[PDB]
Amino acid sequence: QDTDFFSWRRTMLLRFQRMETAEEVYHEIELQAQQLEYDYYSLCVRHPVPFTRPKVAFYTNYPEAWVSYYQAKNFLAIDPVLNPENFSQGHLMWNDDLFNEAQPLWEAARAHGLRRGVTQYLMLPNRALGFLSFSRCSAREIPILSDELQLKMQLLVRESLMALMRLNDEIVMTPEMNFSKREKEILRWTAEGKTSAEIAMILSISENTVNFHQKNMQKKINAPNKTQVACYAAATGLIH
Amino acid sequence: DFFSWRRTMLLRFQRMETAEEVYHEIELQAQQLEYDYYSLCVRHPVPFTRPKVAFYTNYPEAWVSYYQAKNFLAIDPVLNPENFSQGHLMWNDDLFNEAQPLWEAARAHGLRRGVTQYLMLPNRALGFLSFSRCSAREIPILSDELQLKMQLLVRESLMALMRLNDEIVMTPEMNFSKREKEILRWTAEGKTSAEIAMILSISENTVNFHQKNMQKKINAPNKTQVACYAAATGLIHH
Ligand SMILES: CCCC(=O)CC(=O)N[C@H]1CCOC1=O
Ligand SMILES: CCCC(=O)CC(=O)N[C@H]1CCOC1=O
Repeated sequence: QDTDFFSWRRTMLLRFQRMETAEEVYHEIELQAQQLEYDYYSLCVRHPVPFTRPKVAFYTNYPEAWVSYYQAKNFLAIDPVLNPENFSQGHLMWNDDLFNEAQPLWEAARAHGLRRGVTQYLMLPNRALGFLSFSRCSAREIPILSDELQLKMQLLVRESLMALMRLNDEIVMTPEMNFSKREKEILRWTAEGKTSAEIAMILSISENTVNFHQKNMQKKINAPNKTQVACYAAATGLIH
Repeated sequence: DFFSWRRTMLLRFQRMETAEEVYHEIELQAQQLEYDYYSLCVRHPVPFTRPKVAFYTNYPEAWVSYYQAKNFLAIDPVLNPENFSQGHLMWNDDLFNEAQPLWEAARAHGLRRGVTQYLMLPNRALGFLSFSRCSAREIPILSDELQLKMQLLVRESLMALMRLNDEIVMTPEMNFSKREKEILRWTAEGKTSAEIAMILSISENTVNFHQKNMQKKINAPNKTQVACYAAATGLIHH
């Protein structure tokens, strides 16, 4: 069983690498969640921007009654399952003590039929945090162990979100920034604190064009000034 | 039986209290895998034009000195994520086609075979673990188990080094107050000092004092560099 995991990995990588539809990824998440005796799955992504109220997108086969309930009560703001501080090796076991500061969410979950669950998370190249949760409606498997699950989940989180990025799904995709290589170079220098006057000296071009590219750079994102553009670029790693 | 290796390593690294213990454990694990030398390198996300790079290795002092003198960090393919797949890289001749001088100097100093694993850290820093041997003896391992074994080693060692605030992995220190970071978040949204003053209901003078004080402890020209560095390291959305 040490070997059939390694091959499982290789099929999985190949499956996910060559998937051409978003609905195929979620399909595979669902297939695997079932093979592992979980009824419900949930794939959640926290974006790095906007800095003040960053967007959160999700996809789940949860009972819609609970989804509607979950949103209505604003449970996202207090769900420990979406807090990386609570994880270990990117893994998290649901238990009663975990919901010590969010009692309303936990019993409400019990009431809707979510008794046991597990969550895996990782960070993506666009700096967005992705969270995959599994849940079942039978009391079971409290002490998991279960190292193969963690590893199975480790992979299922990564490649699905990796597949979804290749497919430009907005659940995972950050704001589009197709900049000329020259335009991006000026940004690296803007983030270093250089004035258009100062940037002009080093790159040997007119200050008229520096100011021109900046506004053109701001066009394709529609930001007020050079500061927001640099920060969005830096927050996503486009500039490094 | 591997899962037991996984679990022991996790226990080891979680209970480490010292940096030399992290580097010692790396040294052992590299040697159990029939590798002589290890090298742990970290490229920080900032500054944007000349990003900071620190490393720690048990390479021969002679080779390390030569490597630095010829400025090989600037052209090392082993430190270029584009050459990786699933975060893994086996060293081969074609890899150094655009850095033959490095490869030739490396062979001359006794580095015959090697392999590298990398990941991104929570501060967006890129960590690189390399193993290398002077033997080949071209060797026997299921590459899949190696990749997985190395994946754990890169991760847990650097996370351990972060708990210990080791200088190799800790970014330039930026201890900002919760108030200071609120102002940064708003600066990053493109807000002027006046608008931040209204939103937080404090004087533009205190906005500016906080603004100048953050620039003091970072040695920054203006508020733009401070905001971008903060965004680039995740100080704002940790
Ligand atoms: C839309 C669901 C939000 C999540 O993706 C996180 C999650 O699944 N949390 C669990 C915890 C208990 O109830 C949940 O929904
Ligand atoms: C300590 C030297 C810089 C590195 O950490 C990267 C590295 O391991 N480079 C290998 C590859 C060939 O030359 C080396 O020493």
